[PDB]
Amino acid sequence: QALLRILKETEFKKIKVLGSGAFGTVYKGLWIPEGEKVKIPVAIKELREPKANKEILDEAYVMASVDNPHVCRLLGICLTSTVQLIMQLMPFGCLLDYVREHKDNIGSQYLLNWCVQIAKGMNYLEDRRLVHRDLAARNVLVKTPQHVKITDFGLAKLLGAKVPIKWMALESILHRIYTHQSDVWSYGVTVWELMTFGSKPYDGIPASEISSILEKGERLPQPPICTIDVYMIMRKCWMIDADSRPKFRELIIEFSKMARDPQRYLVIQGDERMHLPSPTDSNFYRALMDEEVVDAD
Amino acid sequence: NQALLRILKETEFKKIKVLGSGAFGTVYKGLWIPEGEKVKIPVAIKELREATSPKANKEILDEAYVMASVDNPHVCRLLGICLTSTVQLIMQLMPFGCLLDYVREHKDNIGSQYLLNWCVQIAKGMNYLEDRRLVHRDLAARNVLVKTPQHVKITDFGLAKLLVPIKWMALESILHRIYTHQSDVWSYGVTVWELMTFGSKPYDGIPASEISSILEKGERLPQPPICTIDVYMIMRKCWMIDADSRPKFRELIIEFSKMARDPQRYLVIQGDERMHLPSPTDSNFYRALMDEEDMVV
Ligand SMILES: CC(C)n1c(Nc2ccccc2)nc2cnc(Nc3ccc(N4CCN(C)CC4)cc3)nc21
Ligand SMILES: Nc1ncnc2c1ncn2[C@@H]1O[C@H](COP(=O)(O)OP(=O)(O)NP(=O)(O)O)[C@@H](O)[C@H]1O
Ligand SMILES: [Cl-]
Ligand SMILES: [Mg+2]
Ligand SMILES: [Mg+2]
Ligand SMILES: [Mg+2]
Repeated sequence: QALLRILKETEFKKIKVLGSGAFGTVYKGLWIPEGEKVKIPVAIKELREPKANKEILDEAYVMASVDNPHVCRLLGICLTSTVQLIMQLMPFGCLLDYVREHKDNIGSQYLLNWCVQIAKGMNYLEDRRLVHRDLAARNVLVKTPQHVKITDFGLAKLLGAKVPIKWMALESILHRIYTHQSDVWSYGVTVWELMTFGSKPYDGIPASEISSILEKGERLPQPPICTIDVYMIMRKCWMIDADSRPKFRELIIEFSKMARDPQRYLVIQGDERMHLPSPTDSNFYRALMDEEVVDAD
Repeated sequence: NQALLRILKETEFKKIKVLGSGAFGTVYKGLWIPEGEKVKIPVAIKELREATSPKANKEILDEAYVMASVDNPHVCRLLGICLTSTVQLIMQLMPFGCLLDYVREHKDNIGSQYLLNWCVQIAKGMNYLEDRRLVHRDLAARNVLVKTPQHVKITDFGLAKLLVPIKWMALESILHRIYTHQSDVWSYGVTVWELMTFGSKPYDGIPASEISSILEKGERLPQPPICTIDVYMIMRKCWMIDADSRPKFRELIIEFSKMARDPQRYLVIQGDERMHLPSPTDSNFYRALMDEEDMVV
């Protein structure tokens, strides 16, 4: 309707590759409004290789209609040549790179608040009857360090089908069943990446072996900073019975409760000194970057 | 509320382009690097013409706290300060620049709906300052910024105090240095005359030294080609010698909003029928990219 701008190729230019994935290649780009002299930074995802434009368009309107602070909305599309998706540029990049970069400077407050925020966005997708199919720390963007957003839901659907075996629920691997509860298993793996500061899951276990190890009951290890209460939640996200798994709305509650007493739930050396921004600093960041957090008691 | 003003270290930002200059300083595009991050976030930096002492500096700060407390969608808020020997003011960057340049650059290509809506928005911003008992002292089309073509904001609030534009000034300001909300209304009327002439220079061909004399004799800026009598009478009433005979900003808001509901009745612009006016789709896209903030007839 009014939510998806159909772009002409003259309107924008791709400038520099920012990354790539199973579904396409992301560029930092510029939008040049017609009749204007300005160049506005955007991100453009050019999709890999099917579907008629009407169908892609139908799917694109859904992507354009998500409205939640923890979910990136599709802003515009250009489907003359390839399919190019236009979205807001996030100069901070993805949460996986961010946590690695900052592994010596991230506190329990940030970590548990990101868990809440990602659960909030996934709960929203579930409300909207939308299954992501590809949740991972690489798919969560940093708008500010205090504010992250899920991206790339439903690309899996749009393009059909680099398959992310190590994030997938057992049922998706064996029977290709994808549901909101399989997304819960990926959220579990995503929390595991965060709490290990960006470790690669099952590192040195070939992808082919994953179903077998899971079937035996093997799982990702307890990250050293995690108290057992944290680790128990991840293990619950990885139960064989989909329906046994927590629901996103429950994960929001549980992580929000931990975020109130964060040093009770995560043990980080020097954590007492890593806290959320002062009001002074927060007001500034928002003004510049986030015009669009749970504290300890 | 001190939390509204961020105090910055010289080391966290850099100047990268000159954007312009005025009677109070030079404005730069700059980049802010959050300490410990790799990102470069564009800002506007105004560096004052006057290097100052630690003493003068504390006067500056108390006024900076006021500038930073301004919270309204049509007035720019001061975000940050650096008290380098040369005082620097940090504020959000607007890629579209000032409204004076914008209406000159689009000079006979702007529709009545835009012109009337800018007049509403500037009066809304000034009314907010009047509510707070703050006087701008330097309103002019050069000190209105374009955030998007649909959303303008007054800038430079507080500067004139912190540290003259005769052709924008009320007679009583020229004669006696008296500045009040009603002298700001005089300046608003000149600002509107700027916009309605597409950026003509006021009293062109008349030296500044002679302005008070012509005002005293009852001479006023002339009726712009596009302005109907109803619109011109509003402007003239802003320039009554008796300050309390001038309109209030609250009345200006009402009158211009009324006009904005039937813009072709009040401005007569060749080709107005074919001018761009903004579809919901184009507004959602500008807002998502450039204008997230909580804010048109
Ligand atoms: C230069 C002035 C109008 N300015 C102040 N002023 C200011 C006042 C107090 C504190 C900080 C800034 N804040 C500003 C924030 N943003 C922008 N933006 C902007 C300005 C100019 C330009 N261009 C490109 C087109 N060229 C024809 C002319 C230069 C492009 C973007 N200007 C600002
Ligand atoms: N909107 C954006 N703003 C800034 N960076 C982005 C944006 N979108 C994507 N990126 C970057 O591009 C990288 C990869 O993009 P993407 O095409 O999503 O592949 P992926 O997410 O890494 N893997 P895949 O799970 O297969 O999609 C992300 O990890 C980010 O580093
Ligand atoms: Cl702008
Ligand atoms: Mg992708
Ligand atoms: Mg993706
Ligand atoms: Mg200015």
